[PDB]
Amino acid sequence: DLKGHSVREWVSMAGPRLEIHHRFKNFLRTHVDSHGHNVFKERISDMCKENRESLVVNYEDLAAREHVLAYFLPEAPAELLQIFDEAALEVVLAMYPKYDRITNHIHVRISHLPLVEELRSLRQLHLNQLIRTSGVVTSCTGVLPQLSMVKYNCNKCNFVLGPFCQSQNQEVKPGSCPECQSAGPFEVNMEETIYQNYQRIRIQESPGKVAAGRLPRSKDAILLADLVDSCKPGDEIELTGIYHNNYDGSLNTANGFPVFATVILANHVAKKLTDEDVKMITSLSKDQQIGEKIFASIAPSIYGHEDIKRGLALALFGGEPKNPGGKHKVRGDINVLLCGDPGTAKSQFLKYIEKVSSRAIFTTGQGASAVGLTAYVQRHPVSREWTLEAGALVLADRGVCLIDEFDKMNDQDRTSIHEAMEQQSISISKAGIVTSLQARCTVIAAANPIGGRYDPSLTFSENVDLTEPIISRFDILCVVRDTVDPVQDEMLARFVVGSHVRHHPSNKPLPQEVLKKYIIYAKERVHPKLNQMDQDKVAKMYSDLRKESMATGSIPITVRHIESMIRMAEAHARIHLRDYVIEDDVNMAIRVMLESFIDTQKFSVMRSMRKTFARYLSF
DNA sequence: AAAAAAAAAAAAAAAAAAAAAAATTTTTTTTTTTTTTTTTTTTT
DNA sequence: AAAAAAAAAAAAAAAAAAAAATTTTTTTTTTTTTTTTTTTTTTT
Ligand SMILES: Nc1ncnc2c1ncn2[C@@H]1O[C@H](COP(=O)(O)OP(=O)(O)OP(=O)(O)O)[C@@H](O)[C@H]1O
Ligand SMILES: [Mg+2]
Ligand SMILES: [Zn+2]
Repeated sequence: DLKGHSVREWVSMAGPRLEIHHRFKNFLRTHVDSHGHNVFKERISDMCKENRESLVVNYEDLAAREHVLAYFLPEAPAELLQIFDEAALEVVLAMYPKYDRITNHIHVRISHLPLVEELRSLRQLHLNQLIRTSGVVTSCTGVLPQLSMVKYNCNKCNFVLGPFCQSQNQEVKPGSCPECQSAGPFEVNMEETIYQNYQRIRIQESPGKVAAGRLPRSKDAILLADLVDSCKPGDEIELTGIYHNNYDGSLNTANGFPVFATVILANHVAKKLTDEDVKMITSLSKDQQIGEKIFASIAPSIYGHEDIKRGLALALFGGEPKNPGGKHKVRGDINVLLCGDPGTAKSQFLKYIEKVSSRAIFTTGQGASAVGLTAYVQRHPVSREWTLEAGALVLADRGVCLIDEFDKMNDQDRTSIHEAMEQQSISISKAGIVTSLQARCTVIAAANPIGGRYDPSLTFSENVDLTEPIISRFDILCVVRDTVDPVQDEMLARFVVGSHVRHHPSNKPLPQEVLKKYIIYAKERVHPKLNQMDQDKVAKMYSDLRKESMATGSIPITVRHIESMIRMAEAHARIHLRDYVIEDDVNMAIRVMLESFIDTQKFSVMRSMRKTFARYLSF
């Protein structure tokens, strides 16, 4: 019921405390379901099955069945939340009385609060009220331990001053010891205390929602005991919490308006491997067109460059790493370099790889890089803790670093990427950190040739500004020429304009994550083995290719290329999800490796090799 | 050989950690001085 | 034999003495960061 006094004082009175606690118990037990299920029974069943420590309830259901509580909720949320903690504790103990050891506490979260305010507009009129809001996490410190029921050693006599509850507002302070009667220098008993997880995030208004002439505004937020690490930086998150002012934040200091900071005790944060995967992946792997389906599922937002779609497929699935003895580093990573004249989807390719492949990061030879190739240690600014920011490769240790504009990286990045793909370990020796972080990168890269146009007369090495050892070890070199042509340009223009009209704001092969599950399955679980290839055929293949390449200015095919051939064979076997490499796979790996080698070779020699080796490129 | 560009050095400014600096009378006890009362010893 | 002086013991009151007692804030220091100058190094 209602009276002249305020809502908060009302709900503070004991009579209505029992009233609303009874009402919460009542609808917890009785609000069966939309369609007669008693959903609270099943929710509590799962809650205690995992020991989640936290229930969540829908505000629409709350208000619809019992509306007085819903109206009271934003007015004096703290008191209602405490009582619902107690009532939920009662009902969960009723369902499972064995729960008593489990945390002695249940939190309750409220979802779908109808009235969302915007971080631009949170005024005095929302203090001490439960609001709903949206934003992006700009920072999120680590999980810290907070006092929740603290016991103090009176260090005059070592009496254990009993467990004081710790509100978020002001630090608890014992008056005196019940034994020796001193307000002594008390100090926390580290053990008998039962702490509580504390994490501090900072959300800000999303640029997609910020207005024209503006700076997005940022509100702090505190996560406690179950929601810590429920959201990482850059996550678009809805936040529901008690917008809050009265803790100790106030500019009572000199030189300041009497102006208060604010926080949000977050009461609900909402962001915005498997089984049967073997079944689906193997069932489609039966099809045996799966190689071309993968080749046509890789990079659908690009036209042409089928050679590079295939090549990046082989780079994505990789080979296998081996070490005969503890003496020979032979690698499973297939490194790729697109070299292309401008405006030919190099960065488009790279961003597709970043989107699709797990443990992918992006980096640029220029200084605009999100993540850097070098490794450095400093005090990271948004956290101000002294990190070892290990570079881009190490951060992409398993999967892919993607080096866009590979042809302009500063000489330090040249040194670092060379030493990465050569050693496969990045050797840091800056402050006192003389270590070697292993970097099993699978580098993809893009490079614009000299003069902004590919020059078929000169060779690849001398018309791209990447020095010989760097250009060598890349398992695939691909050339991208923007050759003017009627039908090609017609097709490209029609595709682009179709995308544009489709992407007007009025209109608002295998799927990509299907391919991603395929990627991890065939990258870790499946290791095709090789005793089933015409060893003599490939040995004579190297013989014939190098024998033709014997000439001046004709740096020949070598063992680098023959091991790259085996890597590509394994990769195609992986791609076929087989457990044994087959002559078909060996033929395809031969085809792609030889295509890469001839197109590396300049025009006249390219035509000689193409004419005399068309039998393999025929397949 | 001199000009342009880049890298490193020098110097000022800021943020946090941890060691220093400052404030700071009132109530209870209990010994000592004084008085008082009952008794015994001595004198009229 | 009665009166009285003295003795010891008991009590009240005033002066002196006894005892009790962590917390908050400020400042130096260290350490990085940033700007701008100077220096050095690469180019035509
Ligand atoms: N084959 C293609 N299919 C689709 N879009 C393409 C293709 N070739 C070029 N484009 C378009 O060209 C534009 C430039 O693409 P991209 O970012 O890859 O440039 P680039 O050639 O790598 O240039 P740069 O050297 O400046 O990085 C993008 O709009 C991309 O869509
Ligand atoms: Mg590009
Ligand atoms: Zn004590």
